[PDB]
Amino acid sequence: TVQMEYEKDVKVAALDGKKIAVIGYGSQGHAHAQNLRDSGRDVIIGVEPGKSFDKAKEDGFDTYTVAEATKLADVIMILAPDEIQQELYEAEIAPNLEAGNAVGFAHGFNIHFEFIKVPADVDVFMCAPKGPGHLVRRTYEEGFGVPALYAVYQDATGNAKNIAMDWCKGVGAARVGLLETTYKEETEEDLFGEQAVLCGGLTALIEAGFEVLTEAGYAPELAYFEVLHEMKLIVDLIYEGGFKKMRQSISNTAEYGDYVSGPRVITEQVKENMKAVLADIQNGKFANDFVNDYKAGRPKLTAYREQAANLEIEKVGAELRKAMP
Amino acid sequence: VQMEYEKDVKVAALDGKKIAVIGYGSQGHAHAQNLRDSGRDVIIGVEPGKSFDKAKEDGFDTYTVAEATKLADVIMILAPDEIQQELYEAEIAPNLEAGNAVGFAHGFNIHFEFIKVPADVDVFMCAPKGPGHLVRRTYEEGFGVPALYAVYQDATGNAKNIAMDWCKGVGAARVGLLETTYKEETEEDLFGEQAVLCGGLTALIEAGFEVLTEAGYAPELAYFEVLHEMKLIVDLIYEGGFKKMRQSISNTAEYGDYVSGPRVITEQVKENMKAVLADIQNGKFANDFVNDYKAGRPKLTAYREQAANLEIEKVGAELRKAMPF
Repeated sequence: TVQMEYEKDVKVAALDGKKIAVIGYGSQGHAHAQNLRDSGRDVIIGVEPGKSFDKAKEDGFDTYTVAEATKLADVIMILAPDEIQQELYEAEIAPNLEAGNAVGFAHGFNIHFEFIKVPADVDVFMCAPKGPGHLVRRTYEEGFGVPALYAVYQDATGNAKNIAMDWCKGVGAARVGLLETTYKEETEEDLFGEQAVLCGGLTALIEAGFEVLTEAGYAPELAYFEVLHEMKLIVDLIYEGGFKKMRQSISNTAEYGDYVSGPRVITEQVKENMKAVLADIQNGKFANDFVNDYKAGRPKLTAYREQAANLEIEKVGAELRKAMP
Repeated sequence: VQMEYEKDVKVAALDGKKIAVIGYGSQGHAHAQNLRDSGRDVIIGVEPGKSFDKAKEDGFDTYTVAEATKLADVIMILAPDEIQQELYEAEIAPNLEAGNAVGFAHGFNIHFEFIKVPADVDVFMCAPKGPGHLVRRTYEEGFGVPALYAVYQDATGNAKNIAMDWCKGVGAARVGLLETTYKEETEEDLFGEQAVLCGGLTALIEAGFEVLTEAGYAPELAYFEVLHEMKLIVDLIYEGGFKKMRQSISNTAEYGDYVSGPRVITEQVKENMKAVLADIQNGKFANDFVNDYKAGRPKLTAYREQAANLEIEKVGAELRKAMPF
């Protein structure tokens, strides 16, 4: 069991008096740093020279290099892409850590799969808002926020959980709901969800439907609406009220078709396919494949991206979206 | 096929026409209210009284289905697919006159020939791609929902102009119209909802949820990873296709999408979809749906009760209760 937690469950204001460095100033970094400052926390930014550096000083943040920001900080939150974190950590963060420091991530990939090992006299925590940077910043400004997972990988000080929860509170997530997890569970469920369902499964399902229709001789423009455009309405309904609300709102013909045909398409064998996807997440195979592709100059990602640029549903879709305000 | 707009509606074919909307659910109310706002002469045909009264309250001349038809030049049937044949035979057909026009928002009954309209009467379709609530709402905002239009039989020579002018009257021509046939609209619409939008999607999500919970992961967290976070992804696809979605997610998620999507949705799944399409084309699904209705909805009953006991539905309801927005 696990109960959702809120501001009243943040027992200790553990970020009190802490010097906070956010590493990276992309959308994610910006949202965290800005939210914490508005909450009333001492935030500085650690990023390599460039546009983000300049914008960081434009926004009024004491901006330093990654190495120096880590030197100054009690709490260091690393918000950079997974594939560059190991290099960045080893070269700029690790030599500038001190005992009793705390290092945070928003996703557990590098820590869980042990591409990064933080010294054992240093806390490692996680606050993982379930939203993109701009939504994390915006909802905070509007007065609430985006819900989040929190976790602790290693607790050297005894303060790590309180730091994680206070970070969550500081970025607005505690205003709407928190769920405690582990680094292992967050990492494996997050990878599995996006691969089997949210991104991989979904786009593949859409593409397969589009192919069946267009290959059967139906017009691609019309197929676009029937497998893609109208999905927003459906998912918005599920988001708000689950399968129940969605199926109430659609016609009984559609509802009946849902019940009857859903299981013909997504079968036991498909569920087995998902189990194989989960297995390669648990055993480290996917993680190694991704890092290896990155190290090799992204050749698989390159081929995937150029292929996806040439999909008929993507060309037709671009034209149709152009033709609609 | 090219997208068409208000400028492509040559003739205001609904000019001087007495219009009856049959049915006053969300669909009926949306069409009727939009057309009245567009200045059309609209009456309502519906049984007493829990729809009849709401119609009268809204200020419509409201009659029985039989009497509304008798008065009307154009009759739009906006009742559940499964009850249209009975309603048409008993109340509508006896009150048609040559040169009348009968419309539908979905081609189910006409295409599968559960209903046969006399050869001196036009049969047209305007099929907005959204629920009634949405069709009315967007209209009030000075916007609209895109629509398909089609003609099944054209006795007067005016059927296409009638269909397009209906589309225009309900606000659809403000955003975009696509011409189709009754056959392609019916078959593509049934296939999309069954294989992808509703059936495929809910089954995909449920399978993901099962895999996670059966592997020992917490269901609260599984809810977010296969359902809650899907809205963000689909909003991105709605706005900019697979391309925009995959630009916006992490490179880790994007790579996982490309690699695991095809592992889950395979050639065999595509074959499963082809079987779904076939049972739509050959009329087997249509007969199954109507036969379930005639038998007192026993399959729908069992399906609905099973769906109410889904763990993802119970957990999701409790989680959505714990979250405001």
